[PDB]
Amino acid sequence: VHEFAKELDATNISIDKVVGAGEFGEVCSGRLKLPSKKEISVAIKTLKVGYTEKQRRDFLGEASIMGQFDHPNIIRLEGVVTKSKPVMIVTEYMENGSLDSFLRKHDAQFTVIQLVGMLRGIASGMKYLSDMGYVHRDLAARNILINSNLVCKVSDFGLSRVLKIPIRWTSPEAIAYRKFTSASDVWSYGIVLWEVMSYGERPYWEMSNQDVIKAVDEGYRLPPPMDCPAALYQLMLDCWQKDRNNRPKFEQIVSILDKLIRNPGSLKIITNLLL
Ligand SMILES: CCCCn1c(-c2c(C)ccc3[nH]ncc23)cn2c3c(=O)[nH]c(=O)n(C)c3nc12
Repeated sequence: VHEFAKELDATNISIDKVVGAGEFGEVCSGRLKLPSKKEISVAIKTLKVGYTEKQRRDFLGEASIMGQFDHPNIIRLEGVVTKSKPVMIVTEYMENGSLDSFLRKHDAQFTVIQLVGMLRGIASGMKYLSDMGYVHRDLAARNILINSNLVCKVSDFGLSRVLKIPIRWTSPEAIAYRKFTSASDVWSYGIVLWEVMSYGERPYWEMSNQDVIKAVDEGYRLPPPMDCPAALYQLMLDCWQKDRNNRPKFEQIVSILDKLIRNPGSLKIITNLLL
């Protein structure tokens, strides 16, 4: 674990607020003093008191993975505290929290270009993740964090693996026989793209799991979010191709969004499951 995660000294960490509760213990905010004396805001995940040895391994397991990525669109690990208690994972602070809950508070309040900027960041981070040989397997708006400048970053590597499961975000073939590839992450990205353009609407609403699985398999797809640019809806559909080999690669997705960011006059054509 200390291969990719530097041990931090607890005296350099101030805790200034309990901000949430994770799968493993509280999540807080605070500050970290770096060796250069610079002070930065950080998110701090704590491991619950009474943790079993297993929980400790899983908890720090996420840090070992996170510590492998250094990219502007992947949550940055600052380090871990293990030589004292509570055990902690320290990451950069994202002032605007989870992307889905953020967008829900701002229904229709952003411009197409702003939403596309968010989406470009996510794709860029996923491009790097897939470049590194990892499948995320849990790519969803709730696992994207957004900072004070609207920069979006991939997080939560709990289910991530080198090359249970959230049914709504998982590709047909991964649901069918656990075929997880980068192309199954591209499927998830398509769902994320839908979440963004829908400002945090839940994928497939409250349909039963059984029906989500069946409908998608039969070729049904989420419908165009209100006022969704045709270009972006078609990108969802491309991400949701039945043949995984026909989905774009994250590199192509980045390229597509980069173009849309340029001529927003592309975005002027505007568009129950669709067959
Ligand atoms: C996907 C989010 C899981 C919990 N987590 C982590 C985090 C931490 C601290 C350690 C490992 C992690 N893996 N993935 C995230 C993560 C950092 N943050 C923040 C945050 O920085 N700002 C905020 O406003 N909120 C709400 C935050 N919530 C978290």
